[PDB]
Amino acid sequence: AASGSALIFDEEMSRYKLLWTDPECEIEVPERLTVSYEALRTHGLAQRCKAVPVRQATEQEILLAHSEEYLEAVKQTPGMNVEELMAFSKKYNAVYFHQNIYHCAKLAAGATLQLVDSVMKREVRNGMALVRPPGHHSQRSAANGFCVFNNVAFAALYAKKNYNLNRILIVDWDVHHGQGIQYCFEEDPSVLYFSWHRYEHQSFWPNLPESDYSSVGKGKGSGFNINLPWNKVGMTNSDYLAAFFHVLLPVAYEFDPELVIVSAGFDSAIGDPEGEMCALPEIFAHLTHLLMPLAAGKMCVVLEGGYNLTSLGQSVCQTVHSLLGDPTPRISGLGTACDSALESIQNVRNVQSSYWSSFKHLAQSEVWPEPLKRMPASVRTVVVPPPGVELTLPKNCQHSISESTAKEVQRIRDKHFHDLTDQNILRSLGNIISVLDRMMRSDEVCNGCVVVSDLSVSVQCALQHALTEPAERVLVVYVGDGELPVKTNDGKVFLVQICTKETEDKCVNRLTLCLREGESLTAGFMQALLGLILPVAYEFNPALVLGIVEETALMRVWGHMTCLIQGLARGRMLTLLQGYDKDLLELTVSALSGASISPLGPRAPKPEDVEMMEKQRQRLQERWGLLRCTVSESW
Ligand SMILES: O=C(NO)c1ccc(Cn2ccc3ccccc32)cc1
Ligand SMILES: [K+]
Ligand SMILES: [K+]
Ligand SMILES: [Zn+2]
Repeated sequence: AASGSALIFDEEMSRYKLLWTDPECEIEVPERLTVSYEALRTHGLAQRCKAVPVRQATEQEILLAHSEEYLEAVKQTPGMNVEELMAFSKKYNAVYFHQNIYHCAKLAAGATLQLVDSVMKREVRNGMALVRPPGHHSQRSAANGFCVFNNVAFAALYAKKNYNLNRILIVDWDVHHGQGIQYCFEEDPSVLYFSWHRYEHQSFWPNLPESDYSSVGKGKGSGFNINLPWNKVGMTNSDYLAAFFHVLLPVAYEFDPELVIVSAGFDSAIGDPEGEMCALPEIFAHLTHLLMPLAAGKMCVVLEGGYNLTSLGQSVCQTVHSLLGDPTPRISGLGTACDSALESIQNVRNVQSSYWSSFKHLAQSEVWPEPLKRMPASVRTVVVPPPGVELTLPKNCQHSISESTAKEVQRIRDKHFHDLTDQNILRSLGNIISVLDRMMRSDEVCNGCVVVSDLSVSVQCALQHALTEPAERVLVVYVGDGELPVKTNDGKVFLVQICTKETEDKCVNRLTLCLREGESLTAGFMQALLGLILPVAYEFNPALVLGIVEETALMRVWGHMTCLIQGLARGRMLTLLQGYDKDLLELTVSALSGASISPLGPRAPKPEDVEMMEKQRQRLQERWGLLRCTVSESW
């Protein structure tokens, strides 16, 4: 029953600043914070967020990750003049101190804990803290790289201590390596740390051997540390999405964290003077989106870096938009990760293969343009159960006709289905059309679910009506066996079929997954979802998703499926379920509407299934480059 998104912020954290000439520190300015709140205010997103107030972290809380000695040294800095502050700063690397910075660091820390309490008490579903100074570089007894105290380290330890959590995921998508966080949880298997970061074969700051893919943790923590070094600059949306689909999410869903914490630095975004990567802000709408099915949505985004004041606010707004569940922007031009990225992706996968049952088969050889507006839909979701059925609906849904819509069904009938008169089927067809009309052209409805009786006529009308809408491209996800009125010959339709009997597949616009039924089914299905289905879908960039389920269908995966596949097509998905099922219709509507998803926790899948999936990657990765997670073989 949790709802809303906290936005923790306070203008006091912008009242410390660099007080002497130092060109390497110039970039880290108070204006980073004011630009960010103001952007969220301009776009109406700050107003939609519960503004939880900042507090100071207590001394007892700071000692969870820091040392009496180093805390007492920093506690002395508010009494210092500028000479003394320069001297204290020079005992550390890439960090300046200010009379007010111990004050703000305590606030940046306290703000993060405020976010943790709000999320874990169900007062909000998720949140984001706009803090200065950053956290992820600082260590138990030192400040480093603009950080004083490790705000995200605090959050996990705090959430460990006061909520008795066993599994916490920390995703550090900042462009620098959060070495403070890795040090803190090195031997700890209850806090899984994933970081990607600019490395350039250790030439990039902080220049640490520990930053490479080979550091997997120590002792009982081996496997619970994951570094993905970028060894070239200019990494693109396709490189970030490849890292999620083929490293982070496979490990994240098997881990099944009880809470997700993001070190969200946006120096990894296009335009940043320190990161020099090429991902558009829109990418962060999806990095957020892809993780929200974890831990029932309990996500704590915590600002780290970001230095181009323009690129900064755009990426913050994309993250909060997604936190509030607004529709995700379509990403165009996705394709293969570059060669350096595939090398890094392939190296970390191989070294981690001893630890995760998603890479296990790898071990035994058998300046840029503006984002476009994302206002949420009038009504998010439209439901059309059988006539007579009426269950209760979330606050943002609605039941289903028109005269125009009725002339089409008659028009469609006489042309293509002359020998059909079932006034029930012909109702479904009217519903499909009218619900698609409200999705494809009105910004009013987002997605919908229609229960249907005859599948073949329902799908045909759904599909053909969408193509003339115009929908340049339609992705079709079908769970069932048998033929289906689909023409996957031109580039306008891609079909994903999940069936029980295998099928030699000729066409390359198709992905047929035959999963040997059993206890294996759920674990393997979701390897294929993150490993194959999402990467193809993302490259395809559909205008509309059409989900279909035949009546002889198991169910425990459809919510994750529905939640994730809404990253395509600005969330415009129509779902045709054949036959009434209270539970499935309830689950489909719940996921479509933005609700949180029940986690899965636990198995590992059958080799006949993982081999079936790698035959599919082999058969498709040359058409669909985003499927690649190795370097191409050169002639
Ligand atoms: O945004 C960040 N991290 O998340 C981050 C960005 C840039 C730096 C580099 N840098 C800053 C001052 C200085 C002095 C000497 C050597 C290097 C230095 C460090 C950290
Ligand atoms: K990072
Ligand atoms: K760890
Ligand atoms: Zn950074």
